[PDB]
Amino acid sequence: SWEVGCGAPVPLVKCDENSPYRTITGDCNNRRSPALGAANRALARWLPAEYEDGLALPFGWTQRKTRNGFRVPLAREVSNKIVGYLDEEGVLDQNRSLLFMQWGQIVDHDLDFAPETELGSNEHSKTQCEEYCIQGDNCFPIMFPKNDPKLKTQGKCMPFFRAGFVCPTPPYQSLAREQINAVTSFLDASLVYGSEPSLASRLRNLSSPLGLMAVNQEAWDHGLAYLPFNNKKPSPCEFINTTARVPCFLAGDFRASEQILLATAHTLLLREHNRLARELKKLNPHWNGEKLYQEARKILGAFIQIITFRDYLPIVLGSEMQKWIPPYQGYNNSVDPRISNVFTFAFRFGHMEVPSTVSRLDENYQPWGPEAELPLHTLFFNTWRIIKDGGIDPLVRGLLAKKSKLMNQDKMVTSELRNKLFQPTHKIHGFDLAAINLQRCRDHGMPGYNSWRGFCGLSQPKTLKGLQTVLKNKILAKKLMDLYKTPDNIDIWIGGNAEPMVERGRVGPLLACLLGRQFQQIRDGDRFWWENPGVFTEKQRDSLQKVSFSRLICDNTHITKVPLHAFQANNYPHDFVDCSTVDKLDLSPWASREN
Ligand code: HEM
Ligand SMILES: *[C@@H]1O[C@H](CO)[C@@H](O[C@@H]2O[C@H](CO)[C@@H](O)[C@H](O)[C@H]2NC(C)=O)[C@H](O)[C@H]1NC(C)=O
Ligand SMILES: *[C@@H]1O[C@H](CO)[C@@H](O)[C@H](O)[C@H]1NC(C)=O
Ligand SMILES: *[C@@H]1O[C@H](CO)[C@@H](O)[C@H](O)[C@H]1NC(C)=O
Ligand SMILES: *[C@@H]1O[C@H](CO)[C@@H](O)[C@H](O)[C@H]1NC(C)=O
Ligand SMILES: [Ca+2]
Ligand SMILES: [Cl-]
Ligand SMILES: [K+]
Ligand SMILES: [Zn+2]
Ligand SMILES: [Zn+2]
Repeated sequence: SWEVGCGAPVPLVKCDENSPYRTITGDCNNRRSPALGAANRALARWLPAEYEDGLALPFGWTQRKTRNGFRVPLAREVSNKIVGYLDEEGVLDQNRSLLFMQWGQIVDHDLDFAPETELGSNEHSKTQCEEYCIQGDNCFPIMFPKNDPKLKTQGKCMPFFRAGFVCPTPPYQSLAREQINAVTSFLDASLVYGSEPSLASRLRNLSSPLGLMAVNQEAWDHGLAYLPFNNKKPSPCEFINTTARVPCFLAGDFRASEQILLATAHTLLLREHNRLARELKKLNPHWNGEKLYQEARKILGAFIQIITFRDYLPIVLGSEMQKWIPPYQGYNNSVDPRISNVFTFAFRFGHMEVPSTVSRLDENYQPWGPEAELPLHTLFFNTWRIIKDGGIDPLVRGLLAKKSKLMNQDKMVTSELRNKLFQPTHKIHGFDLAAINLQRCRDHGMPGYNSWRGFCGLSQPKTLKGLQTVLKNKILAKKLMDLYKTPDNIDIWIGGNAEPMVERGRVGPLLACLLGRQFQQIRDGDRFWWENPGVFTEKQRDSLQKVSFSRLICDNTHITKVPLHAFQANNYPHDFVDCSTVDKLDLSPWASREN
């Protein structure tokens, strides 16, 4: 509320109700309500927003005001007391590859983005936020608690800007502030193609009628394509090494260069689109560039859907997968396809799955040169290590043969993210993702832990002893009670991630319910779901069933040895097979003549 920094460009389109292709914006998916799931609309509210003043001020804004008669603890203080840890020894997930973590961030970026208020460029506002730590309007700074080492080294706060929100509309009657989702709620490879028509065009190769995506013209990975550079200045990717001066990539998603392995996955996905386009041109020489672009985009979309639902969700949801995502029963136009506000916090479980280092491995999956293993923080907004230090293959090998961090109640978020995060506007490896997540929960008017437990039909702990029983952890429950005083005030991000994981899963009960419900809606509410009859032919669906991440790697790198099950922990060579033994995508069912 209070209009400073609101709204988004929602362009009005007339719907082609008979197109066999998704729109870029996600409009026209639901025929009765064409905006359901589209980009640049409010996140859905599963529960009503909870603000300090009932409208827009987050809990923790006014020093006098309590939440249920208790002060809310500082975000940085929750992080210091509970989220940090020293010893990286034995922290690794023994049955999840690093690809497990990385695929999570990919799916998340496809589904939701809540961009920070653009106070504008040229800002004295940025100055009063970063330099003077002054709370007001969109500046909601993360204040350091007493004894914080960052007090001695950085200043009084980390700067923090409130998320974008819907503009008050001409009734202008009093409503709770609603944050915007800038990407399509559909699992539709929007992170490759864009959620905005203008960027979608700019990303395409329109010089040739071959339906390709634009590729870098200054740099090649032993003949394989790189994403184009984003030429917008100043560049955070240039800032982290001004000698090398390699800019950030330009992708369908603003966040693609945030860390080197995300950039890697974006590169693999772009290569696959061009491979699909080239193969379809061979099968159908009469097909034009639009047709080729849309058909490759339509396949890559299904690829993301199949990998997510067949390979990823089962090993996240474990025993709860069947309860929340039973067998598909066809498209239901009454299901809400939109991403909920709470989901964008629930999926941040992945921040406890990121380890402290990244490795480049050689063709024998051995340490690649003398600086093989690098600290994660050196790789935020880092494109020069790809362009000028061996391409993506050595990073992709590390994705296969290295492990995700395991979530640990005593070891939650590696110091690489908790103390050394780099933000694209700022100059320091000095931010705390855990403190930002907690601040952001409050920014977004999140109901509290016991609110969501109830939403999920779970018991709502009210005492120390009750919380100890939910967490199966005496000390964690005590630290939480000392900070929050009531489990009612525990911010959903820490509350959900504190719970011991469900059987065969990587999240606890509350997160299994919130994620499960959302992924059920993402499938059932999507008119272009790959299994919805008439989206693909039956023969095309038989072809699609054989896709794998292992094949993506074989088709789009010079790696010739890969595991069959890329998401579990895999050791070279015992667990790796030659690419020739891995099922391919049979494209003959897309062959199209007139006779
Ligand atoms: C750097 C960051 C990562 C890795 C080194 C990382 C990783 C993940 C994984 C693995 C996720 C899911 C399985 C995931 C989800 C979401 N993230 Fe997170 N992430 C890194 C950095 C960030 C930053 C910075 C943000 C924004 C924080 C803010 O509130 O201001 C962030 C957010 C999210 C998020 C909300 C929507 C989005 O931007 O993705 C997730 C669902 N991540 N990350
Ligand atoms: C757009 O597509 C065209 C045609 O495929 C690309 O052009 C060629 O690029 C390759 C690699 O640079 C060369 O080996 C060919 O000799 C080029 N052919 C022509 C017609 O010039 C072009 O580079 C693509 N553009 C972008 C930005 O990706
Ligand atoms: C790793 O997880 C997968 C889950 O589908 C399972 O098939 C495999 O046997 C597991 N390995 C373990 C638990 O060591
Ligand atoms: C910057 O990149 C160059 C090569 O371009 C390398 O030799 C140097 O170590 C890098 N510097 C930093 C600050 O990482
Ligand atoms: C479709 O959606 C609505 C709301 O989710 C639900 O009441 C109904 O049972 C569903 N119908 C079918 C046919 O699955
Ligand atoms: Ca999407
Ligand atoms: Cl919500
Ligand atoms: K992110
Ligand atoms: Zn090569
Ligand atoms: Zn700064």
